[PDB]
Amino acid sequence: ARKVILFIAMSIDNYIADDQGAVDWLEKNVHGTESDDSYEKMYSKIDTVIMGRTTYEQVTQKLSPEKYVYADRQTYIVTSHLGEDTDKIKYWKQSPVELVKRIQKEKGKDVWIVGGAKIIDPLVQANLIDTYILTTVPIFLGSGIRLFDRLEEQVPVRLIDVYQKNELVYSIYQRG
Amino acid sequence: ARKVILFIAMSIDNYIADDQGAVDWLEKNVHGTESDDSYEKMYSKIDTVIMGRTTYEQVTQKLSPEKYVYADRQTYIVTSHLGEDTDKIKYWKQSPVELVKRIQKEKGKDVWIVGGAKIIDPLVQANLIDTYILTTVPIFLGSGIRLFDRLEEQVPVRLIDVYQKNELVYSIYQRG
Repeated sequence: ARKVILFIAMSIDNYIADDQGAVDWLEKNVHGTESDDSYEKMYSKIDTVIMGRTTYEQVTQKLSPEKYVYADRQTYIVTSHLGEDTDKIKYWKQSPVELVKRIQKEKGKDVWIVGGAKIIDPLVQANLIDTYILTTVPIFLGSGIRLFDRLEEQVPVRLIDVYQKNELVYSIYQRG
Repeated sequence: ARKVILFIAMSIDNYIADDQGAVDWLEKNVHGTESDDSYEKMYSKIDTVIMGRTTYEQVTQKLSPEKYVYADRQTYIVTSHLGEDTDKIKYWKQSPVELVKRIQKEKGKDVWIVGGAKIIDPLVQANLIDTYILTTVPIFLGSGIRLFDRLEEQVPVRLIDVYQKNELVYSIYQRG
């Protein structure tokens, strides 16, 4: 099966960025220099990334230093904006839930839901995430963009594992 | 020094109770029967509990089956209600921050901040919590009473430890 994965960092108070969409205060609050392999491990298992228009713009600008960081995967951009599709990038004007259900009926590997909250929240509400890798950073941010603001459904999950690297808590949950 | 401790359970989405103030869906989502000693350990170190009027009423009714569960400690009830003080219970009409600063200048042991969010949030904003024992339950609640809703200050903390019992994540942070 094509597993749907959420791998994201957030503050103790469940903010993923500040007011501006900046992540620098989350990055500032890592304590230590030890390696973690969650990202490389997850990334090796996916063939597809799904994200909204703002996250796409942020990643292409701020994260990609020499070319688009996820050029080596299939990208869906879930947006009402009418962009130009390519062999590697597809603009999706329907709901994220409809995208994920269609993908799951297709041949392939795993799928990473990158962000933002408008993409992620409906997929959790729909119980369509298979694996949650949630990284808590040792900071109360006090304001900003909150993830899981108000899902309006109970979604029970199961704890697979938990550990700490550089004072970050890595919590790994699975769909019940 | 008199350390100020927060020991509370919440969902992945940072809810501490439902809409009604009920905690039964958090309790329902524990998976396993192994013992944990965090509560007894913390409780042994305190001489004082501080809580708001609703939490006091809930604990005296729902948690105390044969007499007030925290009768063996000094209780502060932070409320504008004019209750009747006793040798073991004191009604505090000023801010929770003023209470904690005064207590800290006095002789004694540690202090537990029980709840609710109106008591806890200002104390975190003020950086007055020394130890955080935060227990995440494997559930998105989707609505209810949220803790750390909007502290409006950055509060960096340090991860002391993290572990799992019965699929609950116990994260222990210390004041920076």
